Amino acid sequence: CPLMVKVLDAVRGSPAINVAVHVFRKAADDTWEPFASGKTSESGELHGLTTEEEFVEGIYKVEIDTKSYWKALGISPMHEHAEVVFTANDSGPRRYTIAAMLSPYSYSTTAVVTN
Amino acid sequence: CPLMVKVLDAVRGSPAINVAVHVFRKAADDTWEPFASGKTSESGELHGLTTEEEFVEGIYKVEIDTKSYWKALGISPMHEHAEVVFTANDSGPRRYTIAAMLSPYSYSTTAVVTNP
Amino acid sequence: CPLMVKVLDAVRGSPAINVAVHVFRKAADDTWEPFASGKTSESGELHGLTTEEEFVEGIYKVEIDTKSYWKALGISPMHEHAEVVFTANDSGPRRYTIAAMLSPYSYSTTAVVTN
Amino acid sequence: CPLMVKVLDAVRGSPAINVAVHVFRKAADDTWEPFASGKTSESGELHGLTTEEEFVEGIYKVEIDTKSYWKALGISPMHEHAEVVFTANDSGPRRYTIAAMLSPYSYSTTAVVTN
Ligand SMILES: [Zn+2]
Ligand SMILES: [Zn+2]
Ligand SMILES: [Zn+2]
Ligand SMILES: [Zn+2]
Ligand SMILES: [Zn+2]
Ligand SMILES: [Zn+2]
Ligand SMILES: [Zn+2]
Ligand SMILES: [Zn+2]
Ligand SMILES: [Zn+2]
Ligand SMILES: [Zn+2]
Ligand SMILES: [Zn+2]
Repeated sequence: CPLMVKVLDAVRGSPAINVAVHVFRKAADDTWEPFASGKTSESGELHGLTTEEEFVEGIYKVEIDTKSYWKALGISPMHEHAEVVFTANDSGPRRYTIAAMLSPYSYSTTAVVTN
Repeated sequence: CPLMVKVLDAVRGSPAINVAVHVFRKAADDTWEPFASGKTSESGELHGLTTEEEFVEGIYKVEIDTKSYWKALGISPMHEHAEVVFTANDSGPRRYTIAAMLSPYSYSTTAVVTNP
Repeated sequence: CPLMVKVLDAVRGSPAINVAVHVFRKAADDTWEPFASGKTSESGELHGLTTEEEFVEGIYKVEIDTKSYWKALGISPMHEHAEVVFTANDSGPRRYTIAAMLSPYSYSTTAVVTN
Repeated sequence: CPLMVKVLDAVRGSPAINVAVHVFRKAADDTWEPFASGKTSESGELHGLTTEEEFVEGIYKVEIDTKSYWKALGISPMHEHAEVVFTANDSGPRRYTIAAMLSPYSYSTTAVVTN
């Protein structure tokens, strides 16, 4: 995958499973154009979002749906998504794994960018 | 302070000093409208951004400039900003502190929301 | 303060208040000698742990008590403490803030080391 | 795998490759006894550390060597290790993945525990 997204639930110590993810690419105007979407697997991963040729250079936003992920815990999170923006392929071709460790009011997110 | 932003450099273990912070609010033509801005202090803190009156319920984005903050390190970051989005005042008025611990390819943020 | 510890609850979005903190300094024998302790304030902070005189060069462990912090959420955490180890004043005189953002199965810590 | 460790370099945005990891278990005399060790792969991962039968309930410390990992960056880190302590299995046999996103003066760890 040129791009994969990993989501972990830092409250329960588990992959975040069957969580909706939206990817956008910043358009000519300021706007976020829909790029790819899906839901995480049993390992918290979302594979197969894009291909090398559709994954052109640009600014990408990854939005992970969180609003009600937390509901069973009794907590409303800081925002209905966890989002991370990254600038891609601006020096040539690269695989990106976006790793998110999520809590209702905190998250850590790392971009692992390889050959 | 209804809204405070605190920025830490996780690479050198210090406050991120004199860093530009721009706050936006989602405008409902769905664009981000400029809301407040400032530069972090010697303690990495940014106070005085808004007033309990301007600071209504809504969706806010805190954009921390990092385009060149890493330059002396010789690393170009994952993105030219660090952004944190939060929904405010979904249930009455609150003080928000957005704490961002930053690295070039990572970051950890917690929103601390107090009722005072 | 030569040493202060600040604890945030990443689940609830609030300072972690009245939480026990233990500080140790590594002895001659590999043993952790107790150094200072307390409970966090209403701001999640623990001030007044040490004096610049008592804060001699060495390896320090900060242990934040988390075992039952989470009890009301119905979650038992990964460990009964959140712990961070740092090597101190290896160059002169310096003030440390140890900042911990805590969830049951994740934490982020950073050492802010000044002047 | 009962215990897997995955290390990411949060400064460069890559897997931390060929990094030494030592695992310890809290022993009878309150010391840390050596329990397993290895080096991270090209994916930042360390598999094969232990066996279901070796990995009994207890308190485990994962120590990641970071003494010179940062040297080329010109920064000496907060400590010569990144250590994560967890209380294993405390409810029956589980698989553990300890994910550590590392910077010189910070870190985020997450324990993923799966049944
Ligand atoms: Zn894949
Ligand atoms: Zn969605
Ligand atoms: Zn959003
Ligand atoms: Zn800006
Ligand atoms: Zn203020
Ligand atoms: Zn941006
Ligand atoms: Zn303790
Ligand atoms: Zn103090
Ligand atoms: Zn070691
Ligand atoms: Zn394995
Ligand atoms: Zn150590």
